Amino acid sequence: MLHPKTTEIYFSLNNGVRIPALGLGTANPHEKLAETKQAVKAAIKAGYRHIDTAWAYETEPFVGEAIKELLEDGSIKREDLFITTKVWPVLWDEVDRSLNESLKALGLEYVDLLLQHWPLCFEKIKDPKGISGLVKTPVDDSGKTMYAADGDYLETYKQLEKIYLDPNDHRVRAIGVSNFSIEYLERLIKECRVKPTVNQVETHPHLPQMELRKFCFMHDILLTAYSPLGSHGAPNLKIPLVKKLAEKYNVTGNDLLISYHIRQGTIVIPRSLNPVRISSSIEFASLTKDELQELNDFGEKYPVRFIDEPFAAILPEFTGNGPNLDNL
Amino acid sequence: MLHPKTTEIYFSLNNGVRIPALGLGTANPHEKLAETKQAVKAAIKAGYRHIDTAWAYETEPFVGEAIKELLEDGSIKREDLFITTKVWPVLWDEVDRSLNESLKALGLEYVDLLLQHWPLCFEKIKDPKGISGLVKTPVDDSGKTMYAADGDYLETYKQLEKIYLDPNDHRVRAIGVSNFSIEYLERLIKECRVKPTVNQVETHPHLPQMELRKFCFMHDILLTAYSPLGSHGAPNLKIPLVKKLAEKYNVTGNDLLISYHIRQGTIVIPRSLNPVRISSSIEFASLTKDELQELNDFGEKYPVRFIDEPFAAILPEFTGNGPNLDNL
Ligand SMILES: NC(=O)C1=CN([C@@H]2O[C@H](COP(=O)(O)OP(=O)(O)OC[C@H]3O[C@@H](n4cnc5c(N)ncnc54)[C@H](OP(=O)(O)O)[C@@H]3O)[C@@H](O)[C@H]2O)C=CC1
Ligand SMILES: NC(=O)C1=CN([C@@H]2O[C@H](COP(=O)(O)OP(=O)(O)OC[C@H]3O[C@@H](n4cnc5c(N)ncnc54)[C@H](OP(=O)(O)O)[C@@H]3O)[C@@H](O)[C@H]2O)C=CC1
Repeated sequence: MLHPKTTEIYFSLNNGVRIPALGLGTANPHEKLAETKQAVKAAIKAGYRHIDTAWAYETEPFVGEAIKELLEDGSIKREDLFITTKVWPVLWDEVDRSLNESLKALGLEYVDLLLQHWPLCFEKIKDPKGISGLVKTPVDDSGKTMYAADGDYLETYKQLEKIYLDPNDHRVRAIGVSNFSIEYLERLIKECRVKPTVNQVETHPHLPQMELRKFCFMHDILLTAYSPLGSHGAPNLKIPLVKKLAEKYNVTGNDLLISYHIRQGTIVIPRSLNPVRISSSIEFASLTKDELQELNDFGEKYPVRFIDEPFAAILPEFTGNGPNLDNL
Repeated sequence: MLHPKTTEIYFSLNNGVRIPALGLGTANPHEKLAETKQAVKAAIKAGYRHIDTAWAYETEPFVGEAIKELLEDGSIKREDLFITTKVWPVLWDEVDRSLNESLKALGLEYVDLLLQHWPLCFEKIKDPKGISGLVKTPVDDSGKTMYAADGDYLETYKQLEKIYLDPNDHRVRAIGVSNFSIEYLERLIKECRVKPTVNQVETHPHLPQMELRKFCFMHDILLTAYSPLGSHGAPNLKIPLVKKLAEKYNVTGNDLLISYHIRQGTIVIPRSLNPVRISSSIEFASLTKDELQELNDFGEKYPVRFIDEPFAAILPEFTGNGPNLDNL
């Protein structure tokens, strides 16, 4: 049939390393953490060569088990895959520890990309039933987030740079950030040495993020789009214009919402636990400038930020109140 | 601006190795062999990751020198590149020798793809001014091509398999063929062991080669399209519908004649010595099923086979009479 599939497209990071434009997202519900394994296996067999995970997801062990099985049966080699993981704000000042923990969970010797997950620092609160004996997102009795006082979010990135630049340390192939604003990127660029290869952020037709895209392009940073379907229940499939363009280019809604990013040179990581959904939705709809313009217009007009949890409220672009339901 | 660029697309061979869909062709005029070096350097800086060459082109040393310079100044690593070369019919029964000669000329330890250039065997005629002391295409006093009588073209492919399957031999990563008909591929599949990863053939809107495409797809072989612009003088840019579709998708004629193949899952290797032409023509026109249909209609209606030299005449698909000028 017709090519490229979205599994066949590769963008270049600013250190010359290639990344598959399309990745599998694995921030799956706590109730279904084990189902990640089959989703990853299904993704790779359908041609995905990029898996996105994180220390905070609790899915690393299941991504690792899927990879181990495909390695062992000869379906894939390690060098064929691109694995991304992230350092959570609770370990903002212990990056070495986070990476080693992620490596142990994944059953891997290296990751391709290591991200600072948030420009945030959390206090370390003990919980034996938490991740690595720690509360994920600590709050006090009032219900507000416990940030590390005198914690600098840029300390995380500095620790990333050290590991990335150590010539006898082979644990990462690239570093980056997630949920950084233009202002935070500017501070990083001023104060740090290594240009982040990616800034991973929420974006899609309901949040086109034009300014950030422009900025990152100007400064040699690729966007990775998270929650491209709008997270729980994939509300972005129910946008009329999406349904319309999907129809024209003979693709599924998932395909179109994937292609919206890849067309603009944005890496994209839709999440699914559904093997047949993962497998089918690998078609490319090569949107016109004008069609992109329409899609972007829509998001300007009806902005919805689905990922805006309370812990993020202290950051300029975030409210902590979650999505504006009215714009749906 | 818009993605993918044709430099960003990768297809998968039947042994799991990825190949960039777009390659630089290097069958340059004997008068301009040296200019290949700058063309390869320009291709790679523009993002090409695939170079196509051959023992018979006399351009291997210049491809090698280009690569060596980009390796030395740190613009590329060897593992980033895909290099194809071929065994010419004069060495049909000396593949080890041809490979080693190619490796020496290229200044390389391995190639990614090694192809049988033609389903043909030539007599070895000495000429000190020829390639490796031999006449490239021997013709007798009557002007007839000197084929090795009692030479079986499939001996060449058998010698390819031996090297490809030797586990202590790392000189190749894939083997294939070029200029094979369906009948020849069928005989190969019946009598051999390794399925060719590619069959490299002339194809483009003036020679759609629908039947071969269908066959290779059914049998797990990718097509690589050679002479996609119609060879000397790039006559294929002058086709009206090609000029029309280029206009619509806002790309150049080269882009469109490139996109024609990539869209159908065909690897393509346009040749140029022009640095600005190579650099600009990396856009993708994602042709509709219908537009493909139109282009294919045109070639079925107006077949022109531009590569059809006398030596090829004994092969049932070829005439030896060169292109039918009438169909232009
Ligand atoms: N850097 C960061 O701070 C963040 C990063 N991310 C990353 O990005 C990834 C993607 O984002 P995510 O937040 O998961 O949300 P997505 O936009 O990818 O949406 C995922 C949901 O859509 C559903 N869905 C998919 N296809 C369909 C369909 N055809 N019909 C109906 N429902 C469908 C899926 O359910 P189903 O399984 O049944 O198909 C899934 O629950 C994450 O997994 C994570 O890796 C996410 C959030 C924050
Ligand atoms: N397997 C086999 O038996 C064969 C394989 N091949 C392979 O395929 C490659 C490509 O095929 P090839 O035969 O070279 O022919 P092509 O179809 O690629 O055409 C090449 C010619 O087109 C010209 N050209 C490119 N762009 C333009 C333009 N915009 N305007 C005008 N002219 C243009 C080039 O000149 P310029 O440099 O000035 O731009 C060049 O002379 C070969 O180099 C070789 O690697 C080729 C023949 C046989």
